[PDB]
Amino acid sequence: NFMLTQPHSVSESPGKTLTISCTGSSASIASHYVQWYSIDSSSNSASLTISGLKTEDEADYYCQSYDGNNHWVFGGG
Amino acid sequence: NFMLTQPHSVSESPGKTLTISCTGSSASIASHYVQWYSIDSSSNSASLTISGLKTEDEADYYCQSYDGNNHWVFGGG
Amino acid sequence: NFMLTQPHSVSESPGKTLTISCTGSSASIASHYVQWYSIDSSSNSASLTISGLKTEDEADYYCQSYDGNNHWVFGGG
Amino acid sequence: NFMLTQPHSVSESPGKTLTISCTGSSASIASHYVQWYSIDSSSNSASLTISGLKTEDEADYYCQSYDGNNHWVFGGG
Amino acid sequence: NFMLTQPHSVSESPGKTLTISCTGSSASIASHYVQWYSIDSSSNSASLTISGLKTEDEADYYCQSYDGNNHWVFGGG
Repeated sequence: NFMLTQPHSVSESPGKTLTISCTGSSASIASHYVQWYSIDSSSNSASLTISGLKTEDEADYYCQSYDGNNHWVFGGG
Repeated sequence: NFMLTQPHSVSESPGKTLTISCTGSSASIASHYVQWYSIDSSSNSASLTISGLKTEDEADYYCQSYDGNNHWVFGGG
Repeated sequence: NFMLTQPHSVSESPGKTLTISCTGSSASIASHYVQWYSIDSSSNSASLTISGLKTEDEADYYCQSYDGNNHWVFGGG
Repeated sequence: NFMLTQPHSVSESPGKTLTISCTGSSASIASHYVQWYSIDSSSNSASLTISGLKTEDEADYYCQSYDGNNHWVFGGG
Repeated sequence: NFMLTQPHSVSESPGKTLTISCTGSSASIASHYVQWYSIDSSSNSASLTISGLKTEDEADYYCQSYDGNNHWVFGGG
């Protein structure tokens, strides 16, 4: 779901840069998650058959960020 | 869902730059999530058959950001 | 859903720049989420058949941002 | 749904610049979400058949932004 | 789900740079998670058959980040 590219970056940052939390779900079939460094690049999926699928899902994500100065702070349930 | 590209960036930022939280869901079939660094680039999916699908989903996402100075603060349920 | 490109950026910002939260949902079939750095670029999907689909979804997203100075603040349910 | 491009930007901003929250939903079939850095660019979808689809969805999005100075503030349900 | 590339980076950052927590789920079948350093690159999946699938999942993710100076702070359940 999340796609991020920075092919030419000059960056100056006094701070905690990449704070990454609570990503998600991937239910995949013959998927191609592809990354690399007459020309032919080829990622190929053929002719499949799927008959019957049933899924039931309950997803609960919790990310809490409490900063500065905190006192008797309650988070969550 | 989320697509972000910065191919030529000169950036100065005194702060916590990329704070990334609570991304989502990917239910995919023969999907191509593609990234790379006579020419032919090729990502190919063929001729499939799917008969019957049933899905039931409950998704609850929670991201809370409490900053500065906080006192007896309650979050969530 | 969210598409953001900055191919040539000169940016100065004293602040927390990219605060990204609560993205969404992707239910896809043979999808092409494509990013790269006689010419032919080619992303191809062929001739498929889908018979019967049934989906029931309940999505609840919660993002709360409480800043400055806060006291006995209640958020959520 | 959300498309944002800034190909040549000179920007000065003392503030938290991109605060992005509560994006949405993508239910797609053979979709092409395309981004890159005799010429031929080609993204192609062929001749498919879909017989019967039924979907029932309930989406509830909640984004709350409480700033400055707050006291006994209640948000949500 | 999470894809991040930085092919040419010059970065200066006095801070804890990559703080990565609470990633997710991958339920995959014949999937290709591909990374490398007349030309032909080829990742290939053939013509399979799947009859009947049933899955029921409950996922609860918890990431909490409490910083600065904290006193009697309660997190979680």
